[PDB]
Amino acid sequence: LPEELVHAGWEKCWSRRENRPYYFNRFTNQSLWEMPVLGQHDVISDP
Repeated sequence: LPEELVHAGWEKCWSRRENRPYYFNRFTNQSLWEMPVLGQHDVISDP
């Protein structure tokens, strides 16, 4: 998890119920199981 993910609030942790590590967005309380993504892709914006 590079500063890119840590910026959004993502944080790797060990879920006891799942008995393994994963990802938890402390910002949206999200709970994934594999490194998430970010705006690293293209920028589809026309402000």
